[PDB]
Amino acid sequence: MKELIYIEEPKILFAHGQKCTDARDGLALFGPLNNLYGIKSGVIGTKQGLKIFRDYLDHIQKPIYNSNSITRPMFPGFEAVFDCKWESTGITFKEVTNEDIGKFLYNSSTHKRTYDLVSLFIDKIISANKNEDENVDVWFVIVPDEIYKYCRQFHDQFKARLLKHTIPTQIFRESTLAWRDFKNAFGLPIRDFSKIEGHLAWTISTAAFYKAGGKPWKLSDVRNGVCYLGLVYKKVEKSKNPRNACCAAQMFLDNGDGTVFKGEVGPWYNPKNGQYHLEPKEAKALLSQSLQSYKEQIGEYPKEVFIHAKTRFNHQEWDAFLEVTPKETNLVGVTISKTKPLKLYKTEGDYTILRGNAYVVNERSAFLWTVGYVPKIQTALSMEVPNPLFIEINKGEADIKQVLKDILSLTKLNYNACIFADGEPVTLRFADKIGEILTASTDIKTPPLAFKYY
RNA sequence: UGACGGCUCUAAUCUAUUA
DNA sequence: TAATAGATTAGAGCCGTCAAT
Repeated sequence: MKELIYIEEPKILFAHGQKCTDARDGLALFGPLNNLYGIKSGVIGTKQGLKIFRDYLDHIQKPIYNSNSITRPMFPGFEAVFDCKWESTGITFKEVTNEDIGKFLYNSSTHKRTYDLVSLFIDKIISANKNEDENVDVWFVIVPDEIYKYCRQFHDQFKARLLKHTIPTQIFRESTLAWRDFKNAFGLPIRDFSKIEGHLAWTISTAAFYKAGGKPWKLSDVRNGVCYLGLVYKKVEKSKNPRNACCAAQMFLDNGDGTVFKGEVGPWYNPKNGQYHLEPKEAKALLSQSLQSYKEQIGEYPKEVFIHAKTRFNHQEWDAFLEVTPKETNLVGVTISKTKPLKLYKTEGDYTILRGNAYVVNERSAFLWTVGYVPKIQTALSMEVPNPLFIEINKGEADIKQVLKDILSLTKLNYNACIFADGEPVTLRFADKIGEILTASTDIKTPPLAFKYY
């Protein structure tokens, strides 16, 4: 019989310094940190798509209710939550006819049709950006449920191509905004959101508010002078080789004041297939870039660098890392994995193990429960029994207690969603996202480096 | 491309041995 | 220059998310 420890739930700081635990309740109670005066929407799509976006924008001005107000809080309305304006008066329609889509979708090759479709969309968007006097804050691409159905490659190539211009954008489908009318031939909706309409409104509003330059919440208590790196490896499929290792990183310092979260990127390439390791030159380049990007914004080098990863580091890349690291900087390499098939069971009956319990195997290895039961919403984050994260300190010296605490803290800032907390640290998740986007088109110089473009 | 969770399925690499 | 094999990694496609069957 072994023992479990408990890690206290982290706090996210809302407006006028009001700590809370749930992002939705903190927003519905206090509001986002900074105020946008309003959101100007540029909608590109068919006429039906324009009508769908219009009626959804008119719908989410009014309050939206979930089936149970405890498991999922109800949505008060966009202006109430965010003290902004995101309404149908600011729509700047750029029509795309259906015949133009048909001229491209009905070819043979999948690469050609996807390329032509992305070309039409991005060319219209770029023409609107360059030579129109409007100031569109976020572009909204309403794609019918006939484009993304047979284009898989649409989204990643889209975002990769629009990178040189830095235009925030957001993709929607009419099934997402008009699930009610997009039933099947049987007469039953395929995407039933009747009991979770408020949750969908929360997610959409949060994503759109962040893509327009608003910061909804931030970490409450994280010590200063410590930086975090999330390194992920992807496969460059369109290269000559079947696989080619691509390292993309997401950096997370706290700030001089608060909530800096950028992503130290510019993909580092390892040509040897299957070897998810960084050559000494690329390792030195990555660490130097991250250190400089911390330094010129803060002023002094970080006192602790926590290089998270889903892979174990070997010796060569590690000594490469310490080659470019200053003496005063503590450097730690943590490995987070979901491989271990451990599954605890609450013997008392219906519900699962409370989220936040750990199992310290030793000094340099522990299990953590990021997914579990949450008393505040009176329901677990998963349906089946949750899986733990095997957090093992691959390299360096660090307190496993503090490592688990920080890994549980970094699971809160998933700005792309409005959920209680993420099941993985957000550095790894966002590094994965921007690495997936940056490898779609292999010709980019100095990518934008800000998450609203990915 | 609303966002996650959980699933299965498909691969490749390293360490070893047996040529 | 081929086989099994533990351990370590990635990529891909899919269903559920209420209450009650």
